[PDB]
Parts: sequence; C-alpha cells; structure tokens
Amino acid sequence: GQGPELHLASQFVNEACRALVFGGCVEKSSVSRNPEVPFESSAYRISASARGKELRLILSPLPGAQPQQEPLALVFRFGMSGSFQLVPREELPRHAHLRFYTAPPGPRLALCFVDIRRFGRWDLGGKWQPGRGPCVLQEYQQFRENVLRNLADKAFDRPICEALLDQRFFNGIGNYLRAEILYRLKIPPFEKARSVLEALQPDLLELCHSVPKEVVQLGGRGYGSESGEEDFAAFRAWLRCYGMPGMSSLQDRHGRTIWFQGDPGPLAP
DNA sequence: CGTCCAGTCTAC
DNA sequence: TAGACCTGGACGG
Repeated sequence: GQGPELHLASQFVNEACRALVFGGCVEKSSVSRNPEVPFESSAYRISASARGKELRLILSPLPGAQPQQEPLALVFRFGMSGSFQLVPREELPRHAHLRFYTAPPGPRLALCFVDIRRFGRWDLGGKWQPGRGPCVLQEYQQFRENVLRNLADKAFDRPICEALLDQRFFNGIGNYLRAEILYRLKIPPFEKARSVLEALQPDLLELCHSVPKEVVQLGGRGYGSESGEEDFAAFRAWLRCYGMPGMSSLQDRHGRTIWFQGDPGPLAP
C-alpha cells in the first residue's frame, strides 16, 4: 500500500475490532522471516494508527486479563501486497502470516496480516522507522516544513518523480500517487526536484496531502462496504494518469514506471 | 509452457 | 547503484 491504503487499513482495524475481544497468542506462519510476537492475554483489544507507509497496532489487555501484561505495539510496512482481513478462524486466507484470534463468546474470527509476496515487515518496538519524514496525510505542516528546510539535501538533485518516492521527505507517496500529483500540476516528471520546490519557499507540496486525501475519502481499497470489484471500479475511475490510455511512461533510475502527459522534462532518460 | 509486470533493503 | 526479496495474473507461443 501507499499512505491511503495504510490509512484505510488502520480505519478497518479500528471499526472491525471496536466490539471484539481477542484472547491467546499471536500466531506467525511457519514461512515468515519476521519476528515471533511474544504476547499472550485471556482478553485484549486491538486498535491502530497510520503514519505514511507504516501502520502501528496496539494490543491492549482488558483489566484483570491474565497473564499480567502491558500493552504491546507492533509497526507494519505492507510492501507490494500487505493487508489486514477479519475472517472466520477456520477460513484463513493463503499468506495469512500473522493471526490474532477473537476470544469466546461468539463467532471465532481471526484478524490476519495477509502478504502474498512477503515484502511486508513488522517490528516489535512501537517506534516509527527512524529516517521516515512526517505523514503527508496526518502531519502536513510538519511534512511541508521538513522538505522546505532541507532542499540542499542531495535527494533534491534527483528528478522530481524520484524525489517523491524518497520516504525521508514524502512518507506515504508511492508510484500511482507521484503520477497523479505531477499530472494535476502538469509538472514534467524529470524536472529537477530542487527547481520545482525552490519555486515554493495549490502547489506540489499541498497536493502531496490533498491528492492522497481524495483516495482516503473514496474509501474502499480492500476495506469498503462495497464489493472487491465495486471499490476497484471507483478507484480506476478516480485515476487520471497512472496506466491510463493516451499517457506516456518511462523507467526512472530504479526501474519504477512513471506515468505522465506531454514533456518528460530535462533529466529524462 | 514461457515472459513480464506489479517498496524497501542490503551488499556492492 | 543493481540485484534480491516473492507470488500470481495477464498475455504470448
């Protein structure tokens, strides 16, 4: 996911788990190289927040739950295919690598971290990844300032399309978003990043917030009340640039495809 | 059958 | 920097 997907995933955990109690251990699949979660409680609640391209779960035992335990926080990065599903315990999807089991009474469910390609990670601290800048959705002013006060950084020597994937400065922006942001302003993707940002000290940094916010406001992205194909219709409709007919595409220097209209820009391959 | 395509992370 | 990390779906032969 990108920032929107991580944000909706955290909203899904919050609404779906609002009225559930979990019990027992946190089960990791055998094949996952991520760490075992050392956590057990007779009764705990699960809640979530997103920052950029990370999601933090908090495991919160109820009063008197046993064995005595403090709340535990886990931070997830989703990679290409990470997600959360709430499923009936004996219909686990394939590639459910981390499971949280509801406690009785009621229908026995599992909250699953599901990750086909296993690019996703999680860590035992609750800490956000040091080096990631502020969330473009939830920390706009901090995000904007952190870019504008570090324009000398060699990160801004690169093309604007490459700079926009640098999670030190645009935590939450990924490949579809960089195409959608740059198309809204018709900024050539291979313009020098420092050139587009010096010109700023509704601009590019504001759309780094408002464009991803639009996706959040659509809802869906796997987390909606509407069907899987229904939310996917709404998203494909909203996209104006990414993989759309009549648009150009090039490989950036890490081989990631950038979609654009018109002038590729000066630093183009 | 085969190829190609869809965000870090780490060893050069 | 360039390759590694993975699975599956679309498409070509």
